[PDB]
Amino acid sequence: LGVEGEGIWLALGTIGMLLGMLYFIADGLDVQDPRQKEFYVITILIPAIAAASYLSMFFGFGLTEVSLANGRVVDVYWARYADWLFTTPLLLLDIGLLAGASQRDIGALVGIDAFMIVTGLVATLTKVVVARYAFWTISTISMVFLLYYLVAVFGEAVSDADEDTRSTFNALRNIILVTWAIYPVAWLVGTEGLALTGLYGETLLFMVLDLVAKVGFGFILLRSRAIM
Amino acid sequence: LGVEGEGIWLALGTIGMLLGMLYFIADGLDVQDPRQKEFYVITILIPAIAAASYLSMFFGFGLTEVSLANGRVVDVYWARYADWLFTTPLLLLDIGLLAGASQRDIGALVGIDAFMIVTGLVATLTKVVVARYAFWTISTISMVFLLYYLVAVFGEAVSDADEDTRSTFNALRNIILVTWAIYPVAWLVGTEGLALTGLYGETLLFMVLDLVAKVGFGFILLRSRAIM
Amino acid sequence: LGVEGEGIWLALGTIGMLLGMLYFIADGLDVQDPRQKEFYVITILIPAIAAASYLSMFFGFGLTEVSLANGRVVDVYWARYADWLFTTPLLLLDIGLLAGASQRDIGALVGIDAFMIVTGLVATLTKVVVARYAFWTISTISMVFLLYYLVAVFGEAVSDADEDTRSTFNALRNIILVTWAIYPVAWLVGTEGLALTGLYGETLLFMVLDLVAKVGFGFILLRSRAIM
Ligand SMILES: CCCCCCCC/C=C\CCCCCCCC(=O)OC[C@@H](O)CO
Ligand SMILES: CCCCCCCC/C=C\CCCCCCCC(=O)OC[C@@H](O)CO
Ligand SMILES: CCCCCCCC/C=C\CCCCCCCC(=O)OC[C@@H](O)CO
Ligand SMILES: CCCCCCCC/C=C\CCCCCCCC(=O)OC[C@H](O)CO
Ligand SMILES: CCCCCCCC/C=C\CCCCCCCC(=O)OC[C@H](O)CO
Ligand SMILES: CCCCCCCC/C=C\CCCCCCCC(=O)OC[C@H](O)CO
Ligand SMILES: CCCCCCCC/C=C\CCCCCCCC(=O)OC[C@H](O)CO
Ligand SMILES: CCCCCCCC/C=C\CCCCCCCC(=O)OC[C@H](O)CO
Ligand SMILES: CCCCCCCC/C=C\CCCCCCCC(=O)OC[C@H](O)CO
Ligand SMILES: *C/C=C(C)/C=C/C=C(C)/C=C/C1=C(C)CCCC1(C)C
Ligand SMILES: *C/C=C(C)/C=C/C=C(C)/C=C/C1=C(C)CCCC1(C)C
Ligand SMILES: *C/C=C(C)/C=C/C=C(C)/C=C/C1=C(C)CCCC1(C)C
Repeated sequence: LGVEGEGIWLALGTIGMLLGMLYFIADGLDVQDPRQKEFYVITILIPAIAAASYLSMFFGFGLTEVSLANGRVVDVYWARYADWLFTTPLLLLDIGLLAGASQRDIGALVGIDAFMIVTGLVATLTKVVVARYAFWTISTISMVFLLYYLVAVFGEAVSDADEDTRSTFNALRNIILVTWAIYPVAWLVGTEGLALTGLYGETLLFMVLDLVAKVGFGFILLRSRAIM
Repeated sequence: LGVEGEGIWLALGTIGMLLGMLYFIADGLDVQDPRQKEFYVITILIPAIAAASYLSMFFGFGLTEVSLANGRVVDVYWARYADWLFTTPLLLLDIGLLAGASQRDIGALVGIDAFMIVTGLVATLTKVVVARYAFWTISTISMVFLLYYLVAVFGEAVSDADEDTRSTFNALRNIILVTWAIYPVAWLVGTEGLALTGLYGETLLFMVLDLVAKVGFGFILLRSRAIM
Repeated sequence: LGVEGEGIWLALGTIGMLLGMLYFIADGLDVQDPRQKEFYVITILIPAIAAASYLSMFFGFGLTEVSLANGRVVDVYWARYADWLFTTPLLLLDIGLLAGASQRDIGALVGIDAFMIVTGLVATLTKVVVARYAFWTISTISMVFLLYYLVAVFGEAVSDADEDTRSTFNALRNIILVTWAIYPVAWLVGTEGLALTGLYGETLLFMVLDLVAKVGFGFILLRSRAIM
């Protein structure tokens, strides 16, 4: 249900995340390697958070209307940003730990990533049209260089790891590059920006992206000898 | 004194936390070993935070009305969640340091704890009746993990410590086990859930639990020779 | 431009922060020593955050009305507190890293700093007049501790460092001591407190303080031989 029938995607996202979280738990039962276990904890928590936020959005909790100075009324599922505020740093930690990056470097990218999500939230909530696009631009600039440092910095951290770890890192990095880069596009073309698609199309697109960025990513990470 | 007299518990809550804080400050005046001091810092901050939360609640800040879809109007003190979001990980850090658990395992427990509290916040704030109980169930499920992992994982980390540390950990763990487990019962029987009792009684329940879970917990910890 | 023309300071503050972060970036293009690089990252993020917050206030997001219990209405720029909740701990990390303070010492100061900002936010948002001043007092007391522990505990940690590190620390410490201590005065005299001045003058004062506490501080830190 929802405002425009977009609830079907909120329900399926809820289910997709829960099934991924559950697979990950059953797959991690017979691991007691402390470092391997850490990868399971992180990678289970991520779709747990998302499942919870997707369910709250299904029930209408993360949903607010914003009347823009435009007169337009935007149906904002703000609970997304609550989800992303924690899971995108957890995702960055996950791949940082695989790459063997330093704590300096991981914290640097999480700080960058947080700035990306919070300026995206301001873009999403502010009523001043120019500010919405001003902050979407601010946020997209931070994403571009987050992705650059992810490639340049974590890439060089892993450059001295074994070949299985570098290859798992390359796959995970690639999932992030293609999948995360589309989020600002969905915001732009969905109802919070140019409104090229409705709340239904926009919610479907974030569902596909979230499921790939979390369950797809987690599956590839947890199935890789690199973490053993 | 509040909406339905509960101000008395908020006031006495304030005073007990503040007195607990002041005691802990007084008792750690000439502590200089870094590790012992760490315990004092954590264990002083915990009632500092709760005291501030109770005071804000006493004054009516952090009180909200929530109109449920069934027409019931619930007087929700949401400031508790602000408190718990920070004191419950600090409590977990406090006993994890005692147990000598890895920062992996404390972060793991802190992650489940945060999930517990925020899903509790959603259950308390959402208007949809079924969603309230849905998120109460996800949060209680997370609390069962947390406690299992508290007992299982911190217990094994404290198994190689001296005997005063093991016994101090056992005491503290039992305080968490008993008192923490009653919070979901409190929510369920109080005005946010089945309304078996009213906000006055529900507030009394939480005050008692907070004071045990923080001042009494902190008393047992700081008084122990295991912290030297 | 804003409520009372104070928007001029929000724009100049925006541009001032932006230009400080651009200077810092330009300054650190060829830094590759990790410790040196960490100082740059933190000290770039700080004005980046202040710039985004100032911009959002300029566009009126994070502006809100708070109507007190006595009928007075306060134009509350609450986005300040979102800015301060993150940049004041980063500033503490910066100088605590400079001072070679332990992670225990830094976390302690950051915990006190976080309490200072949140009780400041309560003071600013609460409607009960007595409460605003009670939480301003609470917040200011925490600041006195913070500044004291900064002087004592970071000063003690830097006491073993070389001549340029101590000297750089002293200058940074003194910037913190004089500039930070003026914020509660600004709150007290501005529209949040006694309203001796209005939002215009209040916003000018916070602008000057932020720029000195962030760009000025950043300049002194990043130009110092100590971080080499
Ligand atoms: C009105 C909204 C304005 C924007 C608010 C944005 C707030 C979020 C921004 C940043 C929060 C994340 C801070 C992240 C802080 C990272 C600091 C760091 O790099 O430390 C390295 C050391 O730990 C190594 O030992
Ligand atoms: C009735 C008022 C209730 C709220 C105020 C009471 C709670 C806060 C009291 C004072 C504000 C400062 C809190 C500061 C809490 C941080 C812990 C600390 O400073 O420890 C430093 C040393 O003592 C360690 O040995
Ligand atoms: C005009 C108001 C908005 C001002 C900010 C807009 C653009 C902010 C840009 C980035 C914000 C993210 C936090 C900045 C985080 C920088 C981390 C870093 O490693 O920096 C390296 C660079 O100096 C390149 O070598
Ligand atoms: C913005 C709020 C985010 C909330 C969501 C949590 C995000 C936590 C992720 C990284 C924290 C940085 C510390 C991560 C610790 C990883 C351990 C590690 O990286 O170990 C190698 C290092 O050399 C050992 O010091
Ligand atoms: C709403 C109120 C929020 C309040 C903020 C909540 C989050 C606190 C964050 C970090 C503190 C971590 C605990 C400190 C760990 C190190 C303590 C320490 O060891 O301090 C030793 C020093 O010598 C003497 O202070
Ligand atoms: C993200 C949801 C909000 C969470 C808000 C938390 C506020 C700070 C309180 C506890 C964090 C403790 C630090 C994280 C875990 C590290 C534990 C640690 O410091 O371990 C030290 C030990 O010496 C290693 O051997
Ligand atoms: C939309 C409203 C509903 C949203 C509900 C969810 C909100 C966030 C829940 C929990 C935060 C998780 C914070 C995780 C902090 C880091 C934990 C961690 O890093 O754990 C692994 C460790 O590194 C090695 O074992
Ligand atoms: C009012 C009741 C509300 C519901 C709350 C119910 C209690 C919480 C549930 C599970 C935690 C207890 C887990 C017990 C099993 C852990 C012990 C164990 O199996 O292993 C111990 C380990 O070996 C030692 O180091
Ligand atoms: C309600 C708010 C709750 C509190 C929110 C605070 C947010 C702080 C954000 C960034 C600063 C993170 C500072 C982390 C400091 C860790 C200590 C450390 O890194 O120590 C290094 C060690 O000494 C080797 O040099
Ligand atoms: C699990 C969730 C993930 C991986 C979400 C990532 C989200 C983003 C990369 C969002 C980016 C955005 C911007 C860069 C522009 C402003 C709009 C956002 C927040 C959608
Ligand atoms: C100092 C405060 C403490 C120790 C509070 C801990 C609180 C909880 C364990 C609360 C848990 C809850 C549930 C498990 C179900 C959802 C309702 C809550 C948030 C009360
Ligand atoms: C870069 C931002 C800085 C340096 C902000 C500093 C802010 C403070 C030191 C805040 C002080 C306050 C109190 C101590 C009293 C209550 C009002 C506050 C929050 C302004």
